[PDB]
Amino acid sequence: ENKNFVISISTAEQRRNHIIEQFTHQNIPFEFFDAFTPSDKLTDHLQRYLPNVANAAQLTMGEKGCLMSHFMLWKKCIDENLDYITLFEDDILLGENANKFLAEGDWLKVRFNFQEIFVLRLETFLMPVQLEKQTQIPPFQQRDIDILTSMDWGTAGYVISQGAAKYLIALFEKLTTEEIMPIDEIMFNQQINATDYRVYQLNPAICVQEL
Amino acid sequence: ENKNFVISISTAEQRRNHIIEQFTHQNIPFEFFDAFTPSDKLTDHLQRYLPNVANAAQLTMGEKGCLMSHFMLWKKCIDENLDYITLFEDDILLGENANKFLAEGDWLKVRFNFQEIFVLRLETFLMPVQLEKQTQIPPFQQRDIDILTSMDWGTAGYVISQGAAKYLIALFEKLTTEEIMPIDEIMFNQQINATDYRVYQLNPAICVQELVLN
Ligand SMILES: O=c1ccn([C@@H]2O[C@H](COP(=O)(O)OP(=O)(O)O)[C@@H](O)[C@H]2O)c(=O)[nH]1
Ligand SMILES: O=c1ccn([C@@H]2O[C@H](COP(=O)(O)OP(=O)(O)O)[C@@H](O)[C@H]2O)c(=O)[nH]1
Ligand SMILES: [Mg+2]
Ligand SMILES: [Mg+2]
Ligand SMILES: [Mg+2]
Ligand SMILES: [Mg+2]
Ligand SMILES: [Mg+2]
Repeated sequence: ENKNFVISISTAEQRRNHIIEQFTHQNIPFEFFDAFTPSDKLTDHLQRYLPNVANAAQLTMGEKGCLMSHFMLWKKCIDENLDYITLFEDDILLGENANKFLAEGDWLKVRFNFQEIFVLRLETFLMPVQLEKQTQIPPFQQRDIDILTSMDWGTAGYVISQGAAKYLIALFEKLTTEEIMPIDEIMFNQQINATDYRVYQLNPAICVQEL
Repeated sequence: ENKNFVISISTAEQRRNHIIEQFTHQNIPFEFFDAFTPSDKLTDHLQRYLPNVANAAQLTMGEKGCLMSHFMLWKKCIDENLDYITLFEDDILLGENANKFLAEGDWLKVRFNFQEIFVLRLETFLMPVQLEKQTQIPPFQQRDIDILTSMDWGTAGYVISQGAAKYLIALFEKLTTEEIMPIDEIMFNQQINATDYRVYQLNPAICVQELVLN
């Protein structure tokens, strides 16, 4: 019974082929989840489920789409009473023995009760902030002078327990328009010690974003 | 004239020895700046210079001390009309060729107009994360299950232009108690789409905090 969902724009043929290839070559079942893109459907979903986010001028509609995709998958976890769901974004590369973690679930069931509130990150945890190149100020001693353009965190591969799905849906629902930030920044900022929400990290990681 | 200042609690002997060792071994001049700590002095400085921060329950007094230390160094930059000042925290480790960047400033003077508003980060630029080991949930397939938390991003090594010192002093002075946030968030994250204020990052970095290397 399938736990792995890959968020992917329906027309992203090159990414989907790479995902198919990777999952089939390790014999890991999965389904694509058709990512929300700028569209009437996304507009409607924002208005109905996250009215606060629809108003947030600080995010691109694409960022709102990615957020909505994660959020609806969490909702699926609740609605279908799944113990956990494993979410990916469609540019991950699976590491070597990933099938021991993703084709089989007993290792998780033996370790956690799924009403516990946790995420288990499967992707790398050493991630650079997003830097832009610039051409006007020359490098010095073979070091570039780049411009910081955002704090970037991975939401490309993680297990979320039913408990954590409930917690995150409630959290995202309660955020005001002013508090909205990209999903990765919201989730990054939730990773603190004074809460019931616990974030575990697989170390070393078993997948990584392509670029 | 010295541009490098290392923020350090006056009694922090082990850190100061490590800083002395590192800077002297690469022949980089610097001065210690006595960090503000929870104390009468910090309380008084908060009340006089940053009254809205004294009330801010979202920062610990220690964090307010670190903030006050940076802030008074920016004020020094303004009072002394320095083109730039280069600030470190007392846990940095200098990279290999750090002296090419820190012992002299000509490479900066030929590159930037210091009336422009910018900070140039010198330290590593990974998302600020820490892993706690735990033994109660067993590893699987030779992979540990660690506990992951976020921490503040580094303010442990950066060059700040006079323009940016003026801008940040003005900004911090105007923030209400509710708007106060960690220094890193105010300096870096919140200014990403500011009209004049730029944050540059030296890539690859030339220094790293003792804790981030680990
Ligand atoms: O309009 C969009 C654009 C992207 N995505 C999803 O966002 C994820 C991350 O996309 P990408 O790697 O392009 O973004 P980045 O990692 O650059 O933030 C992918 O799963 C996409 O399918 C989405 O739901 N809606
Ligand atoms: O009350 C204090 C405690 C610390 N610091 C300074 O804050 C900087 C960073 O301290 P640390 O590396 O302990 O913390 P982090 O990098 O986690 O913010 C150092 O220069 C300390 O001297 C300070 O100004 N006041
Ligand atoms: Mg990506
Ligand atoms: Mg992302
Ligand atoms: Mg933070
Ligand atoms: Mg700090
Ligand atoms: Mg530090």
